[PDB]
Amino acid sequence: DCFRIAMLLKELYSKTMYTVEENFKENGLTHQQIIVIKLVAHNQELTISQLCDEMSLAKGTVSGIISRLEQIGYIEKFKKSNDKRNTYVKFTTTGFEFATNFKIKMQESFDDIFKNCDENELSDLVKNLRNILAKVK
Amino acid sequence: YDCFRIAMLLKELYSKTMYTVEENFKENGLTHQQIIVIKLVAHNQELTISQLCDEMSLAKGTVSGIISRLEQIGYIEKFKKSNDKRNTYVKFTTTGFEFATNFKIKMQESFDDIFKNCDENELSDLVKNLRNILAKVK
Repeated sequence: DCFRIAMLLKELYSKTMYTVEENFKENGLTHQQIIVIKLVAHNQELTISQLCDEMSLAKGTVSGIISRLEQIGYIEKFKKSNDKRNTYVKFTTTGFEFATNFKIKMQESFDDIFKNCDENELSDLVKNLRNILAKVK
Repeated sequence: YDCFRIAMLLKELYSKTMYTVEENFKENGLTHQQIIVIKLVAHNQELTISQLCDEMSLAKGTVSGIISRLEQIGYIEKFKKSNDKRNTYVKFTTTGFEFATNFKIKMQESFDDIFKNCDENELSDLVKNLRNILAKVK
């Protein structure tokens, strides 16, 4: 019933993330890491808490993704003096360089899957998703 | 909407479903991945490792991991058929079948739950839209 829906969501999502893993394997970056880079590029900086909500992951998972991305030197963690509560992430110079150079390829990587669709279907899908998500609470 | 934001919506909705499932079965120390396997085996009776990968959209080594734990907890038996050189099958043990029976209802309601304030028609078009998009994907 609603089990089928969970499975289809998973299937469509994974197909997306698989083409992204494939396109950046060469660069030594996971699809999760590409996600963060995209989100940091778009926002400049984000709290761990915001990354959790953008990626729909638990704080534990996010903290690991960030530490491994920091170890590769693409992002840095920091705390603003006016806020002892949150930790923040932003790019390093290497990260900025990455996100500039691969803006298109990143954008293309997420798009590849939906080449054959018309905005007809996609708009339909997005409306359904937003409708349903809106009613989850 | 770029495609990035669709992916993130798909994930958001998936992740809510799975969080509820984990919560409903945390008492039994069963993960949501395990519940997914148990549901699939209960409907199908027997499944190959390839079929489960395809149904769950996971890599083989991931599925082998989940199955190994269900084996360790005694709910699943993994086996070959003499006639089949290619595949590896899984099915319930007596204990697994018993858990599947006594919690069939609780499993269906763990998935159904977060979609309660939704008309059968809202759910129904989602499903046609996903399937149609998936068909176009290849």
